[PDB]
Amino acid sequence: EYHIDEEVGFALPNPQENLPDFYNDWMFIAKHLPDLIESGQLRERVEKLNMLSIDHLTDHKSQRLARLVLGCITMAYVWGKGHGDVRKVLPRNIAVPYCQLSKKLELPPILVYADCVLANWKKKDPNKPLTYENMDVLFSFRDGDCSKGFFLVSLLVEIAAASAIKVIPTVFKAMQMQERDTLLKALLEIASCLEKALQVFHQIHDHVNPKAFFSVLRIYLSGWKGNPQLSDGLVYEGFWEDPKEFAGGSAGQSSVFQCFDVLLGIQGGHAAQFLQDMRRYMPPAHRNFLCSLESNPSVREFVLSKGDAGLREAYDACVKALVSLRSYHLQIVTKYILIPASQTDLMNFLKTVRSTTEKSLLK
Amino acid sequence: EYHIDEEVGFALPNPQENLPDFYNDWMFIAKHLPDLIESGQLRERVEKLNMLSIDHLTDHKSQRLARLVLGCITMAYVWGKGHGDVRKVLPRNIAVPYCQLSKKLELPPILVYADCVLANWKKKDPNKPLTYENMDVLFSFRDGDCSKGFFLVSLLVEIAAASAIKVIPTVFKAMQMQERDTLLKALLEIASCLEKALQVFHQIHDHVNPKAFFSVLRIYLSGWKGNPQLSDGLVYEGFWEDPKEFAGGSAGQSSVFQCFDVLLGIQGGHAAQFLQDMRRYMPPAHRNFLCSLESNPSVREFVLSKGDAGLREAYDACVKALVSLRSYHLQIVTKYILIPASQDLMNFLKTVRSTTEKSLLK
Ligand SMILES: CCCOc1c(CCC)cc(-c2ccccc2-c2nnn[nH]2)cc1NC(=O)Nc1ccc(C)cc1
Ligand SMILES: CCCOc1c(CCC)cc(-c2ccccc2-c2nnn[nH]2)cc1NC(=O)Nc1ccc(C)cc1
Repeated sequence: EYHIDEEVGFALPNPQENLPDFYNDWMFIAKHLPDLIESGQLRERVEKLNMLSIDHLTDHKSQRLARLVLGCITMAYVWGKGHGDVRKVLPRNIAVPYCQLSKKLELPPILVYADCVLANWKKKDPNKPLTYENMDVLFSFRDGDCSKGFFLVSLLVEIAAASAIKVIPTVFKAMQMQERDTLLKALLEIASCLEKALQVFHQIHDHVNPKAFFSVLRIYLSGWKGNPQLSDGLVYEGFWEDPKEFAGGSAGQSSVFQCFDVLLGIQGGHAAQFLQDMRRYMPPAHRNFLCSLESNPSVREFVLSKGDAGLREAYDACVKALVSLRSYHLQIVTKYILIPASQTDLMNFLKTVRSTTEKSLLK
Repeated sequence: EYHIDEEVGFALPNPQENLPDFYNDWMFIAKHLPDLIESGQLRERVEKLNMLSIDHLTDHKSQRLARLVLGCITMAYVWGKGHGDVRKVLPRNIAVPYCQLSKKLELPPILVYADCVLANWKKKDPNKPLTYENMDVLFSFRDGDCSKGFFLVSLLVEIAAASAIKVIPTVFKAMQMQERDTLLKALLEIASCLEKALQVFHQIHDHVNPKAFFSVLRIYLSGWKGNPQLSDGLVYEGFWEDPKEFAGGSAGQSSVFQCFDVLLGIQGGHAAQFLQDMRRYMPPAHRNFLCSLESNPSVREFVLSKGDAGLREAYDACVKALVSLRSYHLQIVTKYILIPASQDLMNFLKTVRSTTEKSLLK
């Protein structure tokens, strides 16, 4: 019901690769961003684009592909080469269909995790499994940006954590039937799956370069909420008369991070409001899921009420798995953002969320 | 999409009054609770009842009516006359269908606000409006329990607050189009509607007696979560082998209270977990609505960013309206619970009222 595949999880299973003949002009630009950004012929091709109606995007996978197409074009139109020459107005020809499509899918008109990671992938050979070697991305921004490395390693973590999500029904079924051994194995499988997701995340070092990420890709994943370059926001010509502020990319847009926090009862001020705001950037069905988990019986309260050492240890195994992921996430933010920048605000938020996870330990 | 009527709001519009011929034995008992409890024939009628399948309850209104029927019978079977003679096991021929129906509707197998208030009403004359004089309840527990007074005055507050809910789309539409004057009128209409709901709540004194409420009705609205009488819970024979703990009645089961807290950005520990637990006791469509409001742009953050005195004052008008309702609620809990008892719930209400007071801007 909440669009969560057993294998792929929150990611879009088998994303669509081609749009109908009607949107060939949109597809041409998005597929040639590395060439158009470098030559500078991008903004002219976006400005000389005719206004296409979103009526031919009938199914969810085509609507999601068109959002990925328009989203990547919008970030390339706004940032350009990334040397201060920025655009504060998105042309009517592209801003009104992108906002109509974003309204239909209940997502903000900005490139989001659901678009550039969850719907931006394919299998090279459909016979082989979901491994980096047998996978590729549909869209990139520049040659050498490490977008194949960044988006695929992010996606591989989502697929690794999807194994823990399919265990969630078993957790609540065991609490209803008072099956201690069934509940204990379920909590251990969630912990084992979250530990395996950390090992998958180690592959970032193999396929992403810190200099290329910080000074090339990171520009195209940046938004216009609190950014001094677009202090007031971006004007979506034809749709809104005032500039609108929408946030850029962040690990908080992944529903997997917030999924196990809500499952384990891990509930301050500036950090709490930011994570609640990040749900607006997730697909509507995934927010309805994160919220249905909140209204399910508390796993934390049940384990504490039983006064069982085994269940308390198995609960702390899942908590320690989340702190290990957030600690290693901070280590990667140091390598890919702090070190290249000095050649900070994000770290404080991550340190705060990690301390709240550590405080949720029972032992 | 979230089952919120424009006129009646979260309440069930036009609740069904009769069940199919198949459930006449269930209906007979529920409609005669005052007679069967007083004579003591109730438990014998529940125990000599045959097991009826819930397959003939096809539509939502019939399923909700059957949950109100079985819910009132279950509270009467558990508590009885209310003099310590309590039942710790609900018979298989009523516990299984009630749990099957509760699972289908995604509600706990215990009498809940959605049942005894939202689906427990009718219009005497369909031509006249929704006023206490033109309304009545479908089920009562005892003669003189003031259930018509308690459930109808609770419902009339829900209908009064429903006028504020229909302006919620206007609040978000104004924020998206930067219309300061339409947003200010919208916040003032929410405040005016929540102030009118407080005036409709004053009618409780006219139709409910403190002694009758505390020593008669209150026992049938009590549950088995933390209750020393059913320390372990209630055994739903045939459905679960272990006793289960489900909470009784409270104002927290109303979605209207949490609706405007989420709309205005009003969020400690024991109080926060209790309100999140009370969502489980609300209908599934209503808890999905309270959660969709959380993922909408913050009204509190907008009024603060604009730095406008008018919007700040109109926001505080809605906050002060919530503070007035919670202060008058505490005031009624003193009259109908604290005074009759001397012849804990207060701490929770004082805590949730201080959090509302703290969210004022001025
Ligand atoms: C559970 C999956 C989370 O995935 C991420 C992880 C994994 C952590 C367990 C790490 C990082 C990261 C890596 C290097 C440097 C910095 C960051 C970083 N983490 N926060 N902020 N910056 C990033 C993400 N995701 C992300 O950037 N998505 C996104 C991308 C593009 C758009 C438009 C929207 C969302
Ligand atoms: C939408 C309005 C809120 O409704 C209530 C208000 C209005 C306050 C604005 C007051 C009271 C109250 C009155 C007298 C003495 C005590 C209480 C009391 N307040 N907390 N707990 N007891 C009660 C409720 N509601 C309620 O009892 N519902 C319920 C009833 C039965 C079952 C099975 C489930 C839920």
